[PDB]
Amino acid sequence: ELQLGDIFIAVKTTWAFHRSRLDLLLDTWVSRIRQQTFIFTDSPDERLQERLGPHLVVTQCALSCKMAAEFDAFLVSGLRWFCHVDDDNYVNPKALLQLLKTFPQDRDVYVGKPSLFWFATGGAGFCINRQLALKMVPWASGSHFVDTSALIRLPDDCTVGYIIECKLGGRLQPSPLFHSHLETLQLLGAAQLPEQVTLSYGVFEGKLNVIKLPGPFSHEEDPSRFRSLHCLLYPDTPWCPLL
Ligand SMILES: O=c1ccn([C@@H]2O[C@H](COP(=O)(O)OP(=O)(O)O)[C@@H](O)[C@H]2O)c(=O)[nH]1
Ligand SMILES: [K+]
Ligand SMILES: [Mn+2]
Repeated sequence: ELQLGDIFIAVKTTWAFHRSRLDLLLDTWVSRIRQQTFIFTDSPDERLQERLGPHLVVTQCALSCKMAAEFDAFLVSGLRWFCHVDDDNYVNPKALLQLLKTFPQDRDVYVGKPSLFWFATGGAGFCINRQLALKMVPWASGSHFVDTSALIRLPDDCTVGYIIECKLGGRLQPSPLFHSHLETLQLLGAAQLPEQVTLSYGVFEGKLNVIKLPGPFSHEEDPSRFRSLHCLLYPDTPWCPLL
């Protein structure tokens, strides 16, 4: 009974990455789940506002103010599930939906890839359902009637985890399906790739960490491998090459 319509996907970006990162996501995974996808940025953009309308949220800025903006928008949506990703993440919404279907519908869930209290690495993507997110509000909002002294010098992903685990007695559910680029991604190939919820690209430990796909785009045309991934997942896409 859970549908794609029940999911609110929030992407964090910034103006300086509109051309270099965001356009890549719009041609790719965001094109398959645009109704559920919200891009949070810090400056307007003609191309994006064209392709996105109210799905481009430009913020004019406990949690950072783009992250607060994502949570507030999610809560206003009324949707059951919040999933946050960065602008170097690829999301497979069909894999996402199947993971989310796996949770009891009346329990608080926080799911993602653990990191060190436990927390879900922001760069791998993570999801929270509405009933948990509503319990987080007093801390997430920086309210004067909770202790947020521990929270002020934590990054957003650790803050989310701290609120959930240390303030609300909750637990991160780990999933191996979420991936950041703080991870040797080259250990995921065309066999594992369609089952993953998120993939990533980026430099880590002096290396450009990317998924292992031979094509169909060259590394020079598609250094992230996201276009190639996208073509693997949706071979009907007319701009896909052969190899
Ligand atoms: O000034 C900035 C720099 C980065 N980002 C966002 O923060 C996330 C991580 O950025 P990046 O991948 O460059 O940082 P890193 O992975 O090195 O931590 C991405 O969603 C970016 O869009 C941002 O909102 N403002
Ligand atoms: K914080
Ligand atoms: Mn990154």
